Amino acid sequence: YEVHHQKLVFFAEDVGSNKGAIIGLM
Repeated sequence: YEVHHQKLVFFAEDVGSNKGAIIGLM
C-alpha cells in the first residue's frame, strides 16, 4: 500500500485511520 496522502485516507495513514470518519466517509 503506497497511501499517496492529502486526498481521502480514513482507514490508514493520511492522519492514522480517522479522516473525519472513524473508518468510513468524511
